[PDB]
Amino acid sequence: PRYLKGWLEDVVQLSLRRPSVRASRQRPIISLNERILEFNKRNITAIIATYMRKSPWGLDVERDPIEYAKFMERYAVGLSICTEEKYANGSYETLRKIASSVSIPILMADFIVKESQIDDAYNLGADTVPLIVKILTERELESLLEYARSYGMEPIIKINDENDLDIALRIGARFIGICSRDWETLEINKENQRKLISMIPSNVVKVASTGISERNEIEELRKLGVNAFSIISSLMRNPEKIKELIEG
Repeated sequence: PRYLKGWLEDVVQLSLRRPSVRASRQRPIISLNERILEFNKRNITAIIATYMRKSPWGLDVERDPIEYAKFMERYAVGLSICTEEKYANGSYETLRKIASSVSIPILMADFIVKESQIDDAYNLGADTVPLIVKILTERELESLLEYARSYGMEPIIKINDENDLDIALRIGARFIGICSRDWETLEINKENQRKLISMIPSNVVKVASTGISERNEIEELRKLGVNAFSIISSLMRNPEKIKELIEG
């Protein structure tokens, strides 16, 4: 990984030490990026709902992962299951549990820094992983991306600025997540996010991290060409909100 500071450095170093799992996967990969494109042709708003117990920006929810997932299975284009242990209180077992209970695409949300965590995602039933430009070197990014594709996963390349976008395009990204929040400091810049979005080629499947406000952003960003929307806190706090966000 790149040299980092503060919580981000701690979590990366933790992730490098993450014990790998052994399991034999119980389904073929369901493509998240392809289901998003199909939602688009069907005019169905495509929302990625995320299960996340805790976050560095203060989120703190205890709720049943399976009931949450079973509910979300009806509405979400995919589920994002946070599997990071220290800051998110996530776990691999959780992912495993959810992956067996639902038949929609699953993203394993974690700081992927080594190949065994890709092994882990695959074995536990996840369909895809994020790859974060800010934490990985260029070499690591193209290599981990090749590695995940060798399973049949199309990872989502996470970007937070123009340089991130340059790199993601240069490595052959086809599935990009535009973050509003900076990973290092936890600051949100919706303007910069809109700016990045207008710079992405049309044939790239685009997910914007969205939250504060919602609905308004969804119509606006969708017009900017965004394909799907990743939402965390508001849906952890009130799952039935996804219904409203998809419909009028």
